[PDB]
Amino acid sequence: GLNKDQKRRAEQLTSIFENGTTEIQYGYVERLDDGRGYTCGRAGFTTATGDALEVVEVYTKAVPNNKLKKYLPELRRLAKEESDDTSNLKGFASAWKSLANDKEFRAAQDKVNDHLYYQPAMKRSDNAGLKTALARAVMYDTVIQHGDGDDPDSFYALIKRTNKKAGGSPKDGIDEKKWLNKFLDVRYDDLMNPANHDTRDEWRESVARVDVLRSIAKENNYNLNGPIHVRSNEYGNFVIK
Repeated sequence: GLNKDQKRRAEQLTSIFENGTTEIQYGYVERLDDGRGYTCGRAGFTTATGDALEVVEVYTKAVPNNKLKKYLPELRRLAKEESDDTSNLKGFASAWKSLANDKEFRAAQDKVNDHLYYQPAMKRSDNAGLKTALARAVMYDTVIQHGDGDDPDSFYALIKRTNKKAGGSPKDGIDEKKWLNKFLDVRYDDLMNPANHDTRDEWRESVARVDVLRSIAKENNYNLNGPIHVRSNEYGNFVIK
């Protein structure tokens, strides 16, 4: 996977793309009008998909009868219905934010992020024969935004479309740097014109992350060494140690 420094750098890149800061935002909650209900915490866990539900389940197992327990029935129904409804979540956004610096709540987010996003990203990277830290970091960011579902905008859909355009994966012998450039092209196209119309506005405004990642490739920094300087018209300027 990613070593300690590389994984941190990958996460600070994602943090810029999600929240405009290298400091991971565990307390973030916002309705983006992308069909996903509330988008929450470090991974943008959403109430329509079930992943915010998973955070609250994990937190509730660790800390019974916490301030978010009462939201489980509605979070469960929203996941079942794949629903954008936030009208039955009064107080949820404030309660989530109030736990931004809580050790157990952050740990629950880290656990769900590891299980739903980091480990699947590293597994699919292994399946594709990816060897570079930068390519693995791109996969990690991709699954966080696109999800690991079966839909045409999903992480694995992008991998398969890239493999077809490139004539194979790096495991098949395709040059990994060329493959990753094609992957970034495929992801850009998906963000500009996703199959899911609900997410068009938000994803079109996120395409700059593709160029930030490509700029790392163009510096030939495939090991994701630091410091990294991000210079983005959309996001601003950042240093990542």
